Amino acid sequence: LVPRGSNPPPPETSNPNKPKRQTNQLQYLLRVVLKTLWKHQFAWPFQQPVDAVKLNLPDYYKIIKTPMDMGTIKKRLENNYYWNAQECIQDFNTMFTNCYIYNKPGDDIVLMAEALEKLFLQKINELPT
Ligand SMILES: CCN1C(=O)c2cccc3c(S(=O)(=O)NCC4CCN(C(C)=O)CC4)ccc1c23
Repeated sequence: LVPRGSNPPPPETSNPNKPKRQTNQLQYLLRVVLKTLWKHQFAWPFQQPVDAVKLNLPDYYKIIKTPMDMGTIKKRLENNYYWNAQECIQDFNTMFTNCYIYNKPGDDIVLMAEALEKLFLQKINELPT
């Protein structure tokens, strides 16, 4: 009588068909950018996939078609899922914009996302060659 929602499987984090191509920029994204964002005071709501049921967001996956979270990004970096830094940056962008899409501009969670995004853009300015 009250819809409670339901969760998808989490996004894929490995691509076994792809060669292991390590780069300085991807190393930096894992060891500096991701780690720095992870430890920020506002990071915790973004560290794992949204649980629409336990968070009482029963329409979350109706609205958000491409979910993304920092735990998924961390695994993708660890597993060498990304071909380049741009792909990883795109996933951070998807994570922040999903928050802006689902929520209202004045919401606390949006202030948190904006702060993380500003820090992320600062850290991406410091990427290696
Ligand atoms: C980032 C994924 N995400 C959402 O988009 C979202 C919307 C509404 C609540 C919520 C939550 S939540 O844990 O239910 N509420 C987040 C609040 C919890 C209270 N706050 C703090 C700093 O202690 C502000 C952030 C987690 C992750 C979410 C959301």
